[PDB]
Amino acid sequence: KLCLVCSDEASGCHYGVLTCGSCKVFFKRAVEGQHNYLCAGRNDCIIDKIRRKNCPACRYRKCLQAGMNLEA
Amino acid sequence: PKLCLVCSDEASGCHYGVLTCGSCKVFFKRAVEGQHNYLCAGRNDCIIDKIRRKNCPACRYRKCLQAGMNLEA
DNA sequence: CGCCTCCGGGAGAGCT
DNA sequence: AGCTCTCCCGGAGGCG
Ligand SMILES: [Zn+2]
Ligand SMILES: [Zn+2]
Ligand SMILES: [Zn+2]
Ligand SMILES: [Zn+2]
Repeated sequence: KLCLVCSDEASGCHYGVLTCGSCKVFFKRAVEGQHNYLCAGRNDCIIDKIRRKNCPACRYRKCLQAGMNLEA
Repeated sequence: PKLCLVCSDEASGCHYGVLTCGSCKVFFKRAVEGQHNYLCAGRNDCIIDKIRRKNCPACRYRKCLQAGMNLEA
């Protein structure tokens, strides 16, 4: 019942991966159109409920790493 | 207490443009997509309510259409 | 028919 | 503005 991107409470399988609603819509938005997203740390930011908003680059990386994809 | 505009049963929200109950939503989608041709056994003016709605899909469909229901809404 | 679960996705409200 | 994230409602696939 835990999101594989941020460990918040998961709402189901979204875009192929067990995720929360937050990460589901974050990903849909990130994966379409152009976004810079630059990490301010060392591309290993902590992405949990409290901090996931801080680094969209690291959050997006984790989405991809977990296997999220539009085709699913 | 929100009432389906087609059959007066308890509405479940705004479906296809119109405040309807779940059964009317489901019925409407099926009616439009099976291109169903229904025939009224009366005078094209049946009472459509929770029990009677089953009797006359012709009149139920007509009412759905007259209320503004549309799949693209 | 009337209902169910599951998931995509728009609206919009509220941040920053 | 851009972004976040929950309220609704859509289809698909299924069941009694
Ligand atoms: Zn998450
Ligand atoms: Zn980062
Ligand atoms: Zn109804
Ligand atoms: Zn009739």
